[PDB]
Amino acid sequence: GEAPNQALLRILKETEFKKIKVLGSGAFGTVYKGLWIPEGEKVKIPVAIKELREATSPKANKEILDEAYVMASVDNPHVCRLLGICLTSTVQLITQLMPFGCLLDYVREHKDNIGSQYLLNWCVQIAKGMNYLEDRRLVHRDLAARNVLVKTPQHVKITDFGLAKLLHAEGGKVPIKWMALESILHRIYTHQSDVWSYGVTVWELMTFGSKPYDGIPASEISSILEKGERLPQPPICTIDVYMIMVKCWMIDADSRPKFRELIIEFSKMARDPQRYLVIQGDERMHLPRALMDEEDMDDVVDADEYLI
Ligand SMILES: COc1c(Cl)cccc1Nc1c(-c2ccncc2OC[C@H]2CCCO2)[nH]c2c1C(=O)NCC2
Repeated sequence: GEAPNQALLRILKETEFKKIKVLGSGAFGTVYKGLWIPEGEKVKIPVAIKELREATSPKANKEILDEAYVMASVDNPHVCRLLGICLTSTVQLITQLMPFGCLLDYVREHKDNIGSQYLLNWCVQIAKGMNYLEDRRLVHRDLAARNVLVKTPQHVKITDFGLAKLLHAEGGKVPIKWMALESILHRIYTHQSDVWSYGVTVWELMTFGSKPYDGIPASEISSILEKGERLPQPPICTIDVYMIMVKCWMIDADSRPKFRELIIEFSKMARDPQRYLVIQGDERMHLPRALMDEEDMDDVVDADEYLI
């Protein structure tokens, strides 16, 4: 007698969109910037539109609808809410547009203009998202800076439920460098496996978007982590913060911190952020309508403020 999933799935009309351009084309698929105008509502919601790069395969539609099923359930301010789907030739997914791209891109673009209060706030907001997924018996299995988006520089959410599953998966092509040891060796996945991923995600941000193990082919990694080696201490990181990362990369998964705790410990550090991250001119830096300004600005509503 498992709980019944009562989530409403919404079906949207191609007539109600306007694919302004392509935001990004990658291995994940193709994401288009769009504007969704629901008919009679007199509101204009900016959206992103996900669609695998292959034309209408029966296999492609299977996997999109599994990503749709997962995101249809989740409601959290640090997890992408699926607004609905459009049933065209290929199935298209539709969420709120996250205008400042993925976080990995953002930190690389703003290496010289990001303070500690942003970095620490991000670590919190991610840990908050991941904790919400833990509360919904749901393991993400692909957490990384690339799969975190930026609604504003002050607000991030978690994306890509491609590999996500509920409650041991038999495996295919996976990102080794963000995976726990037991996930590489025995292909066992769990909430604490995502903590390892979360640890590497933090290292990603604190190194202003370095590639983990830059130039080390992925077959080797299992051999390195078995030999007790882990990622280095970033230069801006105190032992305090680096100690938290190292605790995510423990052999024993019980010994890893829980998202619950990570939320608290980072929340604490965000109150006095210069005690934990030492950055050159940390005090000076501040980030962003003075940019945004698109065509017809009247009757525009952020998705966050619409269905609810
Ligand atoms: C939540 O699932 C989506 C759904 Cl249902 C619909 C559209 C997009 C996504 N999600 C993603 C975005 C994205 C989201 C919202 N706005 C914009 C965006 O794309 C921005 C570009 C910058 C480079 C990289 O994407 N981006 C990536 C994804 C993704 O799923 N995987 C990795 C990349």
